[PDB]
Amino acid sequence: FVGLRVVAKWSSNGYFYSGKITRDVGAGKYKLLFDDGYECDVLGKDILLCDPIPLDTEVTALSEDEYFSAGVVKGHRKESGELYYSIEKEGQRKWYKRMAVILSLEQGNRLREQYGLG
Amino acid sequence: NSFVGLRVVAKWSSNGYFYSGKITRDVGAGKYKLLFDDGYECDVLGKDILLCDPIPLDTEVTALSEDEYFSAGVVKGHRKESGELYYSIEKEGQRKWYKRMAVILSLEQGNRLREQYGLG
Ligand SMILES: CN1CCN(c2ccnc(C(=O)N3CCC[C@H](C(=O)Nc4cccc(-c5ccc6c(c5)C(=O)NC6)c4)C3)c2)CC1
Ligand SMILES: CN1CCN(c2ccnc(C(=O)N3CCC[C@H](C(=O)Nc4cccc(-c5ccc6c(c5)C(=O)NC6)c4)C3)c2)CC1
Repeated sequence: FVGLRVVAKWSSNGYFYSGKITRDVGAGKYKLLFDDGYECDVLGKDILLCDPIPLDTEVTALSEDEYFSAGVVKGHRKESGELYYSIEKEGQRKWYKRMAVILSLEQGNRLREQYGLG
Repeated sequence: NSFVGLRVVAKWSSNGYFYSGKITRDVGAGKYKLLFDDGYECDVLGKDILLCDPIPLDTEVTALSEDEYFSAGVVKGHRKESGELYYSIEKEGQRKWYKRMAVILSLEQGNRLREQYGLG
């Protein structure tokens, strides 16, 4: 799974963030380089093998002035080599960059069976 | 004397971080109802509430920038401008200004103020 882009749990807070597996560190763990530059060891069970976050996934969308809310991925777009998510909330859609989309513990848990490593 | 109506820095249970808000109710036995400056509300134990507004000078804090970037820094100034509070935060010998909604405390940072500023 080394070099693959994933969505993984940051241990200290239960949230799942996009990043890449850089190394297999053994004991069921892998080194992760997160898209924000942070690094840590994550257990295979806490790594979802999906890039991009799939359509119809319930996510946490991050706005300006630290505001965040739940919504559903209804689109993917590529623009100048960057990924954007079209997130639906109360029948309307807004575009969010890859760095503005995360999963809560419960939202991530929902993808474990189909996308988890373990 | 009651702490109800006072502006504080309180722990949000789900992540260990401390945020500015106001105590709205004494819900008995050392717990209080909190209205946070972002509009969120919950019950917080007195021991997890810091009685300080503004966050004092020389406090180690977590400063929030744009595009979700955050870092540790030390409060070296307080400024009132157009009726609003700003914190001058020092990081590796340089200072930047942050609004009240861009300054929080981690679990360890808030724990350090419990003995001097905590309620319970
Ligand atoms: C008093 N109030 C206090 C606040 N409060 C919370 C209630 C529940 N949860 C929280 C919380 O705590 N969070 C949710 C909002 C986003 C927070 C985050 O996670 N910030 C961040 C900060 C820095 C970076 C990246 C980031 C992004 C996207 C990506 C990456 C990296 C990355 O590596 N790949 C993709 C995100 C977490 C607050 C309500 C009550
Ligand atoms: C892969 N990466 C993923 C990200 N990652 C983390 C490592 C440690 N911690 C976090 C984290 O999770 N947080 C830190 C950054 C701010 C996050 C927050 O707390 N966001 C927020 C969201 C919404 C509102 C208010 C807010 C503000 C100020 C105030 C109030 C309300 C308020 O009520 N009074 C004052 C803040 C929490 C990420 C590093 C590794």
